[PDB]
Amino acid sequence: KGEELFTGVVPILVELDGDVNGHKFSVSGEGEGDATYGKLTLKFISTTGKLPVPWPTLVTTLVQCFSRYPDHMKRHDFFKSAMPEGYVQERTISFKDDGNYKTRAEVKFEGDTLVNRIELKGIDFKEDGNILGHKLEYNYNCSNVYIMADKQKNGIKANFKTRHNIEDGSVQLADHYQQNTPIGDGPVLLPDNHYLSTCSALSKDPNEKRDHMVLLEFVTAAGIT
Repeated sequence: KGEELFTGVVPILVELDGDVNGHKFSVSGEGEGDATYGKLTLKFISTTGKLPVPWPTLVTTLVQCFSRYPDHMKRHDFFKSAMPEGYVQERTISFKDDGNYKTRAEVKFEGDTLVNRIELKGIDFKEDGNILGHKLEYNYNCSNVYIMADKQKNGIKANFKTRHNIEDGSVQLADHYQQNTPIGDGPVLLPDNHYLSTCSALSKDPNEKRDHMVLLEFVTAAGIT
């Protein structure tokens, strides 16, 4: 039944509270998702303390329920099946030769709006590293998210690598471990192994003077014929 909530365009709200190496910050996002086309459009704004980390490092943390699952793969869509009551999404993101983020989010409907509420904690970052030193280019490389069932928690696990371009031409690797568990008591779908093919594009609003990120993202489930 959850999948029926996603047949049209759905408004999205994202709210994140962060602390990276003691630097506190907050992000508010708004936009919409159209899972029929695997399509997300979101604008994020930094609302409190100066953003202590580069915007691209926050993309994966800042609604995989908007993935396009092909018809023949619908039985594998855990994310929509948990709706409207939602799911908890937790990650550990390890930045190679640098610190880590631990994130805990709840993704659920509030009325007709899909909401992603996040707490992010970053520790062990290096002062003159690529993250605290703001050495990452404002762009994104196009990410297979590998998913498997977690039967004992009636949920899923995922793992994937993202690669963030450094201004010198090199790359900063981010290893992601992910777990999702339902919030409510409805039945959920436990998937066969598969992946999400993801492509994100970052831009700026030329009329926006606040620190911000515009994101256009397309995601399609794959790996099953």
